Amino acid sequence: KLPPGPFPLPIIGNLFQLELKNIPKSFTRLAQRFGPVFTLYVGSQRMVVMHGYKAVKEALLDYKDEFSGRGDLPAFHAHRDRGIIFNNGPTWKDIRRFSLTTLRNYGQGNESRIQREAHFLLEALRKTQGQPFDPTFLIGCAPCNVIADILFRKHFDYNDEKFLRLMYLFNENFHLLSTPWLQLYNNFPSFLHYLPGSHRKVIKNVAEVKEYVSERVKEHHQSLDPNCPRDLTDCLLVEMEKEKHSAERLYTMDGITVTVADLFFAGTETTSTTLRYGLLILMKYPEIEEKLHEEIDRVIGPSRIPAIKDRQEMPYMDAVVHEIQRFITLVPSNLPHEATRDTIFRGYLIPKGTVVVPTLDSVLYDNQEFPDPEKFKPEHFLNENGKFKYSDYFKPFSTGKRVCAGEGLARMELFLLLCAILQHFNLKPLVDPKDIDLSPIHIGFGCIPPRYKLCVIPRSH
Ligand code: HEM
Repeated sequence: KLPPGPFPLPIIGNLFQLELKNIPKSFTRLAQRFGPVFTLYVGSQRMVVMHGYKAVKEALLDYKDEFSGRGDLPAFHAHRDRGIIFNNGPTWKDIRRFSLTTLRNYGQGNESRIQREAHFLLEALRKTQGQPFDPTFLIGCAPCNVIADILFRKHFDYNDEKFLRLMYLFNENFHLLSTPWLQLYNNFPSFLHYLPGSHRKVIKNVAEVKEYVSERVKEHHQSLDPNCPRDLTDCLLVEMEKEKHSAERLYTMDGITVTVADLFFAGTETTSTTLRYGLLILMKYPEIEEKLHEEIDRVIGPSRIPAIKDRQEMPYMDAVVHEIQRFITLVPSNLPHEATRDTIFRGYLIPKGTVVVPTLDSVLYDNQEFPDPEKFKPEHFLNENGKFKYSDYFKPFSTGKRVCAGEGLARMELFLLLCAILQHFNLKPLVDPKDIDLSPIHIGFGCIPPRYKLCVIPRSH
């Protein structure tokens, strides 16, 4: 039979068992009642939820081909079954694989690219002149430009209009997709798609991001030189000129825009948010910032640009960089998976096409691995001798068949960037540390941090 679960109602299914402002909290609640694997009908879509590390691991790692489907996500129909993030189609495996190699090869690697970005990041910060600013569209430019170098060999000035416009759309999409109305819509799309509302803005934003990618792509083709891949959208293009004679093609001008649109969005927004969350966290705990400042100076000093080698001798920072990703559970319910095959899991039948949800928050806040998981504590990642302590539970990028395609870059960005920033600036907040409320203001697709301002105070002059 199916995993156990509350008894669904006609039409709405299990919707009264779900707080829409906070699906993950409902999941945790249902997990107290029914254990680590359970069934939910939301609207008429059947859903199995895995909660806790044993169940989440097994699902992601033991059943790595039965659960490598991508659950549907209506707001993103313009990407469905193409690109990487949202194809559940035939076409995902190789587009993904190829995309992975290409990033590795552009990884003049990832450390220079990031390091060179840092120079413009630090400049923009200098330019705020210790006045109050909203960092959301200052610090975001940096992962935006890095992904944009790989993708288009393009580099944007920190206030070129289309630049700001792109980031803005990424940011609105991640925000909106974390709101109640978008959770309902994503599960009741036919009932709700032609009513007014928030879903339309997301759809219009998705389309707009595609148009801008689309053009960059037509432009790349119209001056393509197969001896010279200038970037990643080149390498995909080349891969399409190869197989033009074949009856089975898996590359489409539309497919390539999706692929790139995907990498652009994902490569910009999760990293931006995490950094922006970090700055708010470090500002709540001035003593943690302080320990950080003295460690940078000791190991790197006020001048020399940070570099990945510096990590293995910076155990506090490495602990902090991880604890920020653990504490915030940025994509708390993972992205949805679905069953490719009628599957048996702990003796339960999971019917093909069942959406499968390997919960990440429930792993990152394991009471056992991370005593006081609700509290931000770098020692969650320090052994009793002050050294870095790794955890099998550090899973904010998921794992297995659909693991983030960007994990390496992401992790490199968080450490070098958070290193740069702190090397040159003191963070300072416009309210007491005592008063910063770290709670996300929406929870769905993502965990979204409160809007805030800060000042950055130079350390070198
Ligand atoms: C802190 C930053 C990031 C976090 C927390 C994050 C997290 C995730 C998560 C949870 C998933 C879905 C996992 C699954 O389905 O099993 C994912 C998928 C993905 N990520 Fe990220 N990601 C981040 C940064 C990036 C970056 C920088 C890129 C681009 C270089 C990227 C590209 C993707 C893509 C294309 C997928 C789709 C996976 C697939 O279906 O094949 N992500 N990421």
